[PDB]
Amino acid sequence: SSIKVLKGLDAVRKRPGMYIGDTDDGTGLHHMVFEVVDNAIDEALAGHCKEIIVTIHADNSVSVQDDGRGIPTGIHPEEGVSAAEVIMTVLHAGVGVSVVNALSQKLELVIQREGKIHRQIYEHGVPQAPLAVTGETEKTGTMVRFWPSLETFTNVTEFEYEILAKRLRELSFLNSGVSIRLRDKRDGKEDHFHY
Ligand SMILES: O=C(O)c1ccc2c(c1)s/c(=N\C(=O)c1cc(Br)c(Br)[nH]1)n2Cc1ccccc1
Repeated sequence: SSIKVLKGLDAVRKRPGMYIGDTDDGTGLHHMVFEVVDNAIDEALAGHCKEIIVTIHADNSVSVQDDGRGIPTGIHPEEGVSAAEVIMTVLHAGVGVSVVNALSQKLELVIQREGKIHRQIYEHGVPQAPLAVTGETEKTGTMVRFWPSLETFTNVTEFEYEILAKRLRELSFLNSGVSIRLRDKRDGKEDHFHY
C-alpha cells in the first residue's frame, strides 16, 4: 500500500505527457487547473446552487474551492488513512486529482465537512502528516491549492489568466446552474461566470 502509492505517483512523473499533456508548451500546466476544476464541477453538479472559486495566487500557485459536500475524511480501511488522502495519492481512486498532486512541488488540501475544518499538505504527492482537524465550521466544501513542479513543467511555467477564463466561461455555459469565480491575486483581475 505504502509502496504502490509512492509508485503510482512515480509512474505519473515518469510519463507526465501521458497523464496531463505537453509539459513544455503550457498545455499540461493549464490542464493541471482544469483537472481540479472538473472535480469541483462534478461536485457542484451533485448539489444545488453551488459555487466554484479559482484563484491564481501571487506565487503562481492555483486554488480551486467548491462549497460542496467536502471530500470524506473517515479512514479508508484498505489503506488505513483518510479517504481524502487516498483520493489525493492513489492513481486508480478523467485521470484524477492524484495526477495533479504527483506533478505538484506542494499541494494543500482543506476540507470543511460535518462541523470540522481538515487540512493536509503534500510535497511531490507525499503527505507531510495525516489529515488533521484545524477547527470548527458550519460551512462545507473542498479547497485544493497546488504549486506545479518545475521538475516536470518547462518553458511555459506561469499561469495565463485568459486560458483559465476561456475554459471557465465554457464550463459556466455548459453547467448553467454553477457559479464560477476567477480571481488573479497577481493584479486583482476578477471575473464571475454564471449563465
Ligand atoms: O459525501 C459523500 O458521500 C461524498 C463522496 C464523494 C465526494 C464528496 C462527497 S465531495 C468529493 N469531491 C469533491 O468535492 C472534490 C474533489 C476535488 Br479535487 C474538489 Br476541489 N472537490 N467527492 C468525490 C470523491 C471523493 C472521494 C472518493 C471518491 C470520490
